[PDB]
Amino acid sequence: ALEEAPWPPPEGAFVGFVLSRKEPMWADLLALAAARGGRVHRAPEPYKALRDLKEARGLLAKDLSVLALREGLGLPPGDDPMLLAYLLDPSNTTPEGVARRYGGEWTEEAGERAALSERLFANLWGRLEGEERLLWLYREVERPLSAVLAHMEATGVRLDVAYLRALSLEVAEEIARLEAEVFRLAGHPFNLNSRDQLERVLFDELGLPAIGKTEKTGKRSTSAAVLEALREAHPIVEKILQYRELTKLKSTYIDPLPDLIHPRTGRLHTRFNQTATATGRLSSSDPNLQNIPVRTPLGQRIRRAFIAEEGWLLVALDYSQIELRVLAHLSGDENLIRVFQEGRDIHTETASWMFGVPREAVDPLMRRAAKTINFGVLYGMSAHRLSQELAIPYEEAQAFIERYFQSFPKVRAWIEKTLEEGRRRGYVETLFGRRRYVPDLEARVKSVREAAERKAFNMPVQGTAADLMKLAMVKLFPRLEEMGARMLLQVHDELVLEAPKERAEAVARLAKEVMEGVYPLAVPLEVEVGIGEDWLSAKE
DNA sequence: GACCACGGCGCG
DNA sequence: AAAGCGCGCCGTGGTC
Ligand SMILES: Nc1ccn([C@H]2C[C@H](O)[C@@H](COP(=O)(O)OP(=O)(O)OP(=O)(O)O)O2)c(=O)n1
Ligand SMILES: [Mg+2]
Ligand SMILES: [Mg+2]
Ligand SMILES: [Mg+2]
Repeated sequence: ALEEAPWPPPEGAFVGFVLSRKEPMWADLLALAAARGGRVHRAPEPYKALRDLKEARGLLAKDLSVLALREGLGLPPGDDPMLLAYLLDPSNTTPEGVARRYGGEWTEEAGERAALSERLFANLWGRLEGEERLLWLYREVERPLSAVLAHMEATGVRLDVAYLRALSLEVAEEIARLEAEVFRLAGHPFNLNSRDQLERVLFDELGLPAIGKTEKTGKRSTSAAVLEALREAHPIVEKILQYRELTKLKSTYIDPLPDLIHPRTGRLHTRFNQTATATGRLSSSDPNLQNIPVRTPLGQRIRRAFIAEEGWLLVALDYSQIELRVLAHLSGDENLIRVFQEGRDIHTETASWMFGVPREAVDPLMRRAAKTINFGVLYGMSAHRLSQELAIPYEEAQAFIERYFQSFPKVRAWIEKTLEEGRRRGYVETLFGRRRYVPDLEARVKSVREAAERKAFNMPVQGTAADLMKLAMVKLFPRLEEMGARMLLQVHDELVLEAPKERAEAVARLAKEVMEGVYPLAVPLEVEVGIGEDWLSAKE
């Protein structure tokens, strides 16, 4: 019911837009509208009308900004009601839900989206009047970060497509050998990808023991953890786990990624979703480039396909022991602080215990394993689970958990203060005041309450680490531009950059310093930096 | 074609 | 699977 006005809109109007599909790098811009001052302006031809905007201001601003960047236009994102709602409550993840919560409807019409953006901005900006810590997060982190993310998304990353095509052919041959061996040991063929058929074979036909059951339907589970258990109670299991590895990698990375190269960039473009997680982390999708393989030799082969443009180098920067350092700061544990002031490495230390070798003997595959144990235990893994992953007696696992925490005695104190203030206020918060609402801290079913507790005390540590990385991205991005380097990926506590070969060294030193200095804590932040033609060689 | 739930699993 | 947390994507199996 807004007065139809002629295009263009006045400066500072709210934009609405419709995409043929959710990925801005692939979408056709179907319709473009703007709203301000009781007027809605609808664009005659959406692509041309992009040239008239000075900024993208409205719901999903970053997506329109990426599509503008793809078309050679600098149209930075500004205000986005989604960002306001997400700071108020990170359960606010989609326009559909935000619109109904704060007074409107997310439709499929640009003009209605424009009007909705204007109202939703007014209401939410008012709900934020007075929330000085959240306002600071919005102005100094989330709103400027969206500009960085738009540039990352539009830049993309070079992928060695030919290499991966070749790899698909080798991997397929190994899958068919493993499959043939599985069928032989079972005495007939069947779909190894059907967990239902595999369950029957393993537990009915071959009589193997069934260790555990699935959550929703109570089937006998065929998970890696259950199969690792009985990995000698039959050799078929050995093969199935290998088949699972290869097919996971082929179907998720090797085959799909080469078909996602963009015609106009020649590169691979992810999306960095800014209002997607309960803790303040980013997520990555279409495709997810935050879960590229790294653990196994085949995974590393896949990771080697992510390469630098000709004449450039990749620079990979990864915070050291990051959530332990954050925990040191948040809890104030004297022993934990000392650890890092002394340059100790808890992942290496735990790996030493796990595999029984001196710390100078811990290799990379060993240290990485220690990480799940270290964060497993910190965030509340059960002795039974630990016992089974480490392959030690139950009593040895309880003992490790007890020693872990008694090493750093103020941590349990910090957990209980976090939970207690979380029961009273209904949310928990990061160092910078980012909040997560956690009801159920007072639930009357113990299992439900204890799950809420593990959610609640993880969020301040994981979310503070997320705040620190976002703030560093915001500080680092202008310096990279001035140096002619590019930011490509964020993987929670890691940045991957692309830099001209002749500046790569200065870029690495500079990026390390900004990341280490982003916000001084009671413990040094240390960053490991590597340079290489490919993502794997850049982390060594 | 489009959904979706589930078990499962890659990374942080 | 189990008292780690946070994600997104796969294939299967099922429905419309
Ligand atoms: N299994 C894991 C792995 C990671 N993380 C969290 C805590 C880590 O600190 C953070 C970053 O992951 P990294 O793999 O980079 O681990 P670290 O930063 O702690 O160790 P490293 O010194 O190897 O970088 O993500 C987690 O909760 N559980
Ligand atoms: Mg790290
Ligand atoms: Mg990392
Ligand atoms: Mg699921």
